[PDB]
Amino acid sequence: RRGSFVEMVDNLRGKSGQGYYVEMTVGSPPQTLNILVDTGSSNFAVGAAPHPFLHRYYQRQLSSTYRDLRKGVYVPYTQGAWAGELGTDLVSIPHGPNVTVRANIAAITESDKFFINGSNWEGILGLAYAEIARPDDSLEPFFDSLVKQTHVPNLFSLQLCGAVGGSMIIGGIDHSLYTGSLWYTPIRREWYYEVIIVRVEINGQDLKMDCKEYNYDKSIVDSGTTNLRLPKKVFEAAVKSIKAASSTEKFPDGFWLGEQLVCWQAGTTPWNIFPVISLYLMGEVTNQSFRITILPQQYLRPVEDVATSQDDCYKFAISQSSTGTVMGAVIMEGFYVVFDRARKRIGFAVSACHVHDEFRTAAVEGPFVTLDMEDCGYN
Ligand SMILES: C[C@@H](NC(=O)c1cc(C(=O)OC[C@@](N)(CO)Cc2ccccc2)cc(N(C)S(C)(=O)=O)c1)c1ccc(F)cc1
Repeated sequence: RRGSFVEMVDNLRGKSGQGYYVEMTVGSPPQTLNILVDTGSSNFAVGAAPHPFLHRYYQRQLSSTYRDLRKGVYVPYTQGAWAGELGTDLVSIPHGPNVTVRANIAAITESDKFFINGSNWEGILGLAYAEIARPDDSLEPFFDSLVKQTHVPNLFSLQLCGAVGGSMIIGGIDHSLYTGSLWYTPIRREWYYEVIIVRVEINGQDLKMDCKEYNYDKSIVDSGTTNLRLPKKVFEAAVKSIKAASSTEKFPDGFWLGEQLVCWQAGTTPWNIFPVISLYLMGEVTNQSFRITILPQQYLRPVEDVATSQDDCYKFAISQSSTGTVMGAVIMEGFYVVFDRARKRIGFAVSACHVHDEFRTAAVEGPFVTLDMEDCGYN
């Protein structure tokens, strides 16, 4: 009910749908930058040269504590890619833990389709494990450095408030950020924050697919990915069920593919015609699962208005993927997500800031009985 972590509350911002970032100050004297909170990768990288989309950048020559690692780094993602030089410097998070650590920093000097115009962030904070760090797992991720050099508990939690702001509690959990109970799912393996989905429902209706399909390849949590990305087959079955569940109004095919937008007169969006979506996650006890349920307010994202007009345009934010399921902002904006690294688990609870209406709310409920959940994972 109280909050010893109060100063970290509301420490995140976003330029409405383009990424949640936190201020991080690197080097000496201080150089503060807006850094994208990303749980889908493991490199701490900051723009280090002028870019059209960058208002400011890291200037290594002005930092007396900067140390060159004399090694380059290249990082390509599903979307965008960048190249930089590796080094280390002192790093603190003003509205984060009260510590300063010497961390690895990749100075971004060149990039393609990575930075986002108007997003207001100039770097990325990869919060995932060393296994997926580039060039290799010997480049210690920022959080690993934090835990090794300080006594900050090995845990962080995220509250991404959609519509843009939120909180990144480092080293603990803050009760004012969620309601109800926290339900935990095992981190299957320490590389990406991999989890296991055992069941999927649309408006309470089971999609009825072997659970292996839901995590075909893998299922991860990535705060730096906009949508709820699903394996091809799952996406197709999900779209058909959602269409059938919202038949009171027809939409062009391109809407479901994210290629077309639909706009309603300001404040008229018929949220009620769209179904809620539930993902069941492996629990912490044998044959026990729990489910998280999002509303259309989460998977139907607002598109930067033409100029504050009377037209609310939306994009269907559930898309397909060829690299497994990716639970992005669409999922996270409905909940307070606890990345309990110490106990190799991720917790979910209803967010105190998720967008909902007077009829429905996002939810986290359990427990449920689910057999053979172990088989759901891809080997
Ligand atoms: C910041 C931005 N991310 C993207 O716009 C993005 C990134 C990646 C992606 O591949 O990201 C990989 C990465 N997250 C791994 O860590 C790195 C990354 C971060 C920022 C920009 C590009 C790539 C995939 C996709 N998709 C293909 S999508 C349309 O969502 O299906 C979108 C974003 C995140 C949270 C929000 F609330 C709104 C906007």
